[PDB]
Amino acid sequence: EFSGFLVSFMVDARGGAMRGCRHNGLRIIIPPRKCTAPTRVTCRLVKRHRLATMPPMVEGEGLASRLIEVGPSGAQFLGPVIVEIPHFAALRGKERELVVLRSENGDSWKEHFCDYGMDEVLDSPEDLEKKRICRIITRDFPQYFAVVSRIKQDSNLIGPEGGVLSSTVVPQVQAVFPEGALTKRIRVGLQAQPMHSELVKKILGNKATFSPIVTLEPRRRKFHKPITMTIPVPKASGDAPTLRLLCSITGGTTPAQWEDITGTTPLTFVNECVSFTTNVSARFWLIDCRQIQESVTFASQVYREIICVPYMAKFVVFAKSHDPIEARLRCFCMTDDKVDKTLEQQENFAEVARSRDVEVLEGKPIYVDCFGNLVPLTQHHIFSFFAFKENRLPLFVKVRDTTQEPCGRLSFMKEPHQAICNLNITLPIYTEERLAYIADHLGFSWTELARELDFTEEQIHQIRIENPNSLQDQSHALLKYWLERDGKHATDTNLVECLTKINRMDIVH
Repeated sequence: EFSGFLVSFMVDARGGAMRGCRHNGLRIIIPPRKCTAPTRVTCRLVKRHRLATMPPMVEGEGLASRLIEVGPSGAQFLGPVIVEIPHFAALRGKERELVVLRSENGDSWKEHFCDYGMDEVLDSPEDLEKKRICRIITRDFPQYFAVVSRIKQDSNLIGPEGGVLSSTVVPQVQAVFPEGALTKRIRVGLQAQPMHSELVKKILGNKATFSPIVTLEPRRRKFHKPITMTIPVPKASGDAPTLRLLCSITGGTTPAQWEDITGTTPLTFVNECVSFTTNVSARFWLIDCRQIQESVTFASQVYREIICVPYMAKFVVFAKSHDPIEARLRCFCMTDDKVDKTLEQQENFAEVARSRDVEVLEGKPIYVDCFGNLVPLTQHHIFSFFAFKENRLPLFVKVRDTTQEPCGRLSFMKEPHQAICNLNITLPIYTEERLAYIADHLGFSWTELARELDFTEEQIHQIRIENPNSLQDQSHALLKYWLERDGKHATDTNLVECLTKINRMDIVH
């Protein structure tokens, strides 16, 4: 449900500060004279992958950190206090920003704002960015804080008088609201997500280039007068027959659907920018490509990739030497936030490698290959990365040449090209009727057990097909395959470990 209490200490008028007990970056500072009575200040991270109500997020957004509970919820202070949270969003310079949300009662969410003599030292903006620490400044504690990664959003309150909304990240991007466009003062938002040639070229080659993706929020609203958009033309483009304007009008949490609206939208060219009008808030995107009939196809392939939130994660590899020739690897890709007990849950294994923080995309596949003096027993080896989740890949390997040290090299790749990261690894070295009873008590536990025993999902389906509509039949089949697959190394201690891990303590007896 929750992490352990990371921070918990008493504070009064004298103030106080304490760092979390797991990730050292986590820190809370209560300056002097911010309260007049003793107060127990606490902090925990919500470990559940979700609570009853998550912050509402749209395409291109994601939690930079697990939900933060700073207690006592409802506490107020005579002045701003400081809450520092390690995050794991890749911000790509100024392209993305963190936005802090809060929930008073755990039910609904809103954006957090707060206008603003101790021996504590605060990092400079640069230091914070370097260490990826989010500094939340607040005068009170909600039930929950959420830190959200999104494309930088410039916003302003615009009314009937009109106004102009300018991108701070791509200063040429612009939306001008004439007088009469709105009949009320409304907060409008503008985002511009730049392209990175490298990734586009890796998706499309030279078949197309793009402008920034320009999003006007709130999406899917009608204006009473035409809004005038300005967007820079794609890389090396300009006024050319290959230039097309795409628009997606979808709203809320539904996926973008790009459409070519060039034929119904007059375009004005000025200072290598394109200008045009729209009667609705939407997403706009300029594409320059050779085959203009493929515009949307090209745009959709790219979009599906670049909308995924980029996270900073680590690859960590664990190894056990099953016997003289065979060893077992467990590869993990995770946000190193110290909440999951994963890196301590690998009893029987040694850690053999650990990467630096590297950027990986939310939801995307990772392919793993093994070179040198280790060889996978095998199709491809694939798992996916999800932030704040245990992402795990078992690999059974063999020593290629026993006359050499049992070592090799693992590569982790975005596709089956420069790898996400490479890891050198060296291995640690190698020195029936009751299974029935156990099968008889697994029930729905058998699929979880299998996963803990390093069986693939394909193998799980396989056991089901061979043992239709019977938890018991499937349970027997699993353990029988286990005993075959593993032979001698399949003792009770292993089983007991996994059983305990899948909350079947009852069977341990």
